[PDB]
Amino acid sequence: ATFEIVNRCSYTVWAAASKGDAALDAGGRQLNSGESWTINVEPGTKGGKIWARTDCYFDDSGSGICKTGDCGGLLRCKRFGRPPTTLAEFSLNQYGKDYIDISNIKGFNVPMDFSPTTRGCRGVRCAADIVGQCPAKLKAPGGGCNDACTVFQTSEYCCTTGKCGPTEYSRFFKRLCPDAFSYVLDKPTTVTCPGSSNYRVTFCPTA
Repeated sequence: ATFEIVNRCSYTVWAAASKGDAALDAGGRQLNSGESWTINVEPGTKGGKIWARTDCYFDDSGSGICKTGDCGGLLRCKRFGRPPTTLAEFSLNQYGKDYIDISNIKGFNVPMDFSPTTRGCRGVRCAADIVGQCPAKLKAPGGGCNDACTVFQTSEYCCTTGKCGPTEYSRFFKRLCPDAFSYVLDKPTTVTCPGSSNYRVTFCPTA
């Protein structure tokens, strides 16, 4: 499957793409404002994620640090990133269908649109000013708005027992972005697409 990753933000982002135990394609790249990066993701990939990292510094060997979404200090991510990270999530060719969603379960750093470039389904977006409206306790100094599980590490926010409910914090993400997962047991906002669809992930789709 092909994914075109577009940075429409006025600032540079370092895109990342991983399935948790391996990079997807190159795994990461710098995207200046307006740049597009096309990646190929193997059919049948389960649990893939794409996210943006902000305020990165990398040396000649691709080692460094980002203020949001750092994946063990690598430019080319092999693992998932440190919250806060708005996430584009996908599982491809699962019994003839692709499943896509946007998640705020690991917080929010950059607004995003995740849409198919092929026919058969709709896209999802979370483009509200979550960082600007972020509750004081969830604000991340490096930038972004953390989820409550990252901040407080309780069974209720992390849904550790598999029984949790919405919270004051999850309702904040849900009010601003109804089409994104706000907590582990949220009513699914997953979109089913035809198997082998192609997609575009756009950072800052409105601004």
